[PDB]
Amino acid sequence: EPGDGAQTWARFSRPPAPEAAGLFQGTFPDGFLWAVGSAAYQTEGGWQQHGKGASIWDTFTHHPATGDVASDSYNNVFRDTEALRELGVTHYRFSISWARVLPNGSAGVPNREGLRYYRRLLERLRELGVQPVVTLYHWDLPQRLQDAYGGWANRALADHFRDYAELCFRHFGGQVKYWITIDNPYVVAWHGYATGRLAPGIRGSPRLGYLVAHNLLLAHAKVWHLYNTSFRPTQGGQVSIALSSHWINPRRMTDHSIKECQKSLDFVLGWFAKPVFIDGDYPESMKNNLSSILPDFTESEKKFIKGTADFFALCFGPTLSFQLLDPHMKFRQLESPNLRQLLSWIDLEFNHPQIFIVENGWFVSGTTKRDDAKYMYYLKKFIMETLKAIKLDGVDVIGYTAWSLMDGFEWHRGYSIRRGLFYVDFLSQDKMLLPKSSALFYQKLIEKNGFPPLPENQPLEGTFPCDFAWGVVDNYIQVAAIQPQIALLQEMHVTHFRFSLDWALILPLGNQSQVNHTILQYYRCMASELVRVNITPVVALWQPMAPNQGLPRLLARQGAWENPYTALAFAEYARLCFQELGHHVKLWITMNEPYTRNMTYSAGHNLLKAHALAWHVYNEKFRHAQNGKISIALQADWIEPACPFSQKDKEVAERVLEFDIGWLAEPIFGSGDYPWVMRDWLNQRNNFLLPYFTEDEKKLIQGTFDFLALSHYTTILVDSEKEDPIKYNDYLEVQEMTDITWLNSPSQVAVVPWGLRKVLNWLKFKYGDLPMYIISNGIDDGLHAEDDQLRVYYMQNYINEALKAHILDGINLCGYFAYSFNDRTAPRFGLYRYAADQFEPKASMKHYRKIIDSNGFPGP
Repeated sequence: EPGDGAQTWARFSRPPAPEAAGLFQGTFPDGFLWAVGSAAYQTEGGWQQHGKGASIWDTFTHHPATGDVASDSYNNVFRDTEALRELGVTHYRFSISWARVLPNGSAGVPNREGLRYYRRLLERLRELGVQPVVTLYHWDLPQRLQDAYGGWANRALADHFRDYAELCFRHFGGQVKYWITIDNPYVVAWHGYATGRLAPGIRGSPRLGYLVAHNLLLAHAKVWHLYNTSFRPTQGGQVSIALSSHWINPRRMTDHSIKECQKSLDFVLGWFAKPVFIDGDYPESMKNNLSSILPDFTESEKKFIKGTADFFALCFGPTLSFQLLDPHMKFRQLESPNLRQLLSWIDLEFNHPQIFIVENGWFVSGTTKRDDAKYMYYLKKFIMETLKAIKLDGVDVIGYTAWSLMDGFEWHRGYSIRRGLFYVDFLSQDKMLLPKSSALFYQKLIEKNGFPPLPENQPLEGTFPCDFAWGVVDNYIQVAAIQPQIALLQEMHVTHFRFSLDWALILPLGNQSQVNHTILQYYRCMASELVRVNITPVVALWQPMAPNQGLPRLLARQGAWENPYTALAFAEYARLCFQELGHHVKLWITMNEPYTRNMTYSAGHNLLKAHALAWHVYNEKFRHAQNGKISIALQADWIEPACPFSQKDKEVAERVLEFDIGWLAEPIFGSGDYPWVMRDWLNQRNNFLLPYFTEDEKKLIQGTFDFLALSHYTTILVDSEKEDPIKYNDYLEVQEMTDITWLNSPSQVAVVPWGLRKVLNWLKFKYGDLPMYIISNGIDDGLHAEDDQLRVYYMQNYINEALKAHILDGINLCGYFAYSFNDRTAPRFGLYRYAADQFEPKASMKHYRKIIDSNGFPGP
């Protein structure tokens, strides 16, 4: 039944749960299928070899490189199988050219040489354990069937699609269980003819496009009704139709807007799917808007085409998603590359048929050849949304396919676009195939039957170690208002309430001659009261986000940090906080997470010297009088390699890390000098301005740390190869990118439960064993109807993974902290929303309450 598909937009406009939206678990059921796709003109190549016929794409290549110099795959059977053997995929998807055996204008003499290759390939796949998913038509047309017949506009070409089908089953035998008749009819019909961007035609009114699609639709009718009358008795496989569709989201979620969106699918998906599953008639939407330029069915052929399919085959990728697609049936609507909310629409619309995706993938630029980091994570979110569909949607998905096993030609963007699973160079006479990152991920996906629970992924029971530090973070506290915090902090069971002082406000001019003691006595009273209610707060001095970098106006216009003297200026302020506020503090932070990519190198040497002078003073003059521990807090956003099995990502992983974490840590934590990798990189590229450490200065920096205040907000990726000339750092040879399969914030801040684990272990390996902290970790709001969805997963899994280091590996911990307990001082980040000039506990507050009072998961 039709019309019922309008519910899928509202059904998936409100995600029932982030766990369903994330789906970090689950496995595919027994019998689920896997295959890898390829195109006829993308990879095969050659047009006189062994008797191959000419193609329309040959003419299109001359005047809009060429498919005559493709990756030499027409007679070798071990080149692709070697890629198949590594993949180990149970099925393989490809296409057969129309002109290979019948290039004549009347289906002339078949060429046995082309048959011998495909018989060889079919026999090879059986031995390895691979079965084919073949398509008899992939955007190709014979030349001699074009000039005489004048393109797909003529009806007689549908007859030529039938006799060729008579040999498709016979020549390839009965082994081929699955079949696709025509792939992506829409782009062949409209963009193939009307716009002329594709192989045939030079220009055409939309009048030709509707007729061409109509003839192609009957071509499906021609090929099915042959199968059930001549082949199925000696068979039992299924033949289906693949339709290319793109999801559409409403602009304003309006009844007429969703009607347009529902109508929009009908011009792309319902153009052929409507009369092949449900009733054999064209959609009523076209009959209204399109007056008479759309050909209509007759009564005899309406029944001839009704229900001519067994399962729905689906298409996605760069074919018509944010790519070649006519603006007219866009209906001024946005595009979204989603599978979970499109697979449901097909299941409800067409009376619940089985689904088998035939073409799906994404593309990378032509410059990248080794690390196709873009294609890996685009591919994985696709295999996410099928698992979300089978489990959380009830739609039966029988298999999945990955596009572009081998690189080829994109038919409109030239060779500037690469998509193959295995990269082949353009300067090789042998066209040797090499493994890629995507193939490695696909290698470790089938043998695991999906994404089964893992010891790291599966939560592990544990108990919190005693004397575990706690507290919330507010580094923008405004200096009358003491009571609301302590009342809220006491309910929070805080032990070390983390905050700062806003040093710029501490000293109006940066000198001790004058100072406003009103804000100085603010901290003394609040810290002492916190001790009465059992809080020993965390103190911070300097902040990275400030117009003047936290320095007064006088101290900001004269080399704010480049001045050698301003280190002494920070030194007097160090005594200022220690001489009065040091009695009620046990845990100290001086440089609260400086940003480590914009800050100048030359002034960076100053910052490392400032801590050394500051740490010595409190140690040799105040540590004995008042006991305490003083160390530093550094930005430690984990840099995970994009491909875990790629060595090049590993070396560049430290370079961004070392300039971020090691630049302000190696002089402090390590031997006392800069990391080796950052010293060589400056020397190798003949670019250097970073000063060295003198012998007297080296001993100052080293050893001035007691604890380690790791900061971890997210887990960003690293990429060595340049992808775009805008967001790839030439100086570091590092491309920043974020995995999008993760639960992403509305501000595009990812959540990674395992990201805290690796950085926790990594810092111990370089800097030895020491009492480590986690000083900064938090997430924003999200899903603005119940703001607990992203945070019920954030803090539950982050702290659980944090204890996994203690139980499994053995990295020592002493405290865990949460960021921005309120939203007034941190937009979008708050736990207590600032609504109606009041702070209220968002339901995740109980979630954070339970773990704190219970002190970890209650063990057996």
